Amino acid sequence: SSGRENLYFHMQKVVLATGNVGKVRELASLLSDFGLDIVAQTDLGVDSAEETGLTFIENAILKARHAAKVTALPAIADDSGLAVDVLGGAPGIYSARYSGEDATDQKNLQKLLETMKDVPDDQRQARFHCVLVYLRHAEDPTPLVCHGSWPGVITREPAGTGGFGYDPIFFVPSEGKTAAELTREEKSAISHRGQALKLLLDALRNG
Repeated sequence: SSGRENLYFHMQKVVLATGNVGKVRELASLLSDFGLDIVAQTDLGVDSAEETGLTFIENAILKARHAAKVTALPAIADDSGLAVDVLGGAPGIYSARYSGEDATDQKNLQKLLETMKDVPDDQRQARFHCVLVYLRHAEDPTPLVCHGSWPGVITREPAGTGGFGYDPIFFVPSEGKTAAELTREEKSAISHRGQALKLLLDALRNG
């Protein structure tokens, strides 16, 4: 249903609001078919935006807007995190810096375990979220939004050393293991980010 401006009708250069080489390579490859030439905001000299939002969507939009503004290019951005039902969605937008200053993945996951230590086994539901947005320009009032999510259950102990962040405490019942126990291909096939990318393909292809 999205309107014109997201695909070339030659190629349109689009900035991705990150400096992550792998994510750029990941999207560049996926959108090159649609004539989109994906480039990292860092390649273009953009510095990171202050992430002021109180939702994943607000953060994604702010990041896209800043990249678009500094480059005069259409922009794609995302924001992601872990939301635990019993904690009202926390860590939420504080996922990466949950344990305050000097946060690391391990201290963050340990803090979540501590916070959840008395939550009964059947009330430990959580979802990873990835919200991807695509803005035509800094002032576009109607960006495309693609929200992927992935449900699971928080463990009481870490298992696995793959992935990053809370993956060692995010159990996936359908797989009978945690996100850190999955291989990259396995995680990539079912994760919140995988789902958000799939959505991004569908919206552009369809209406």
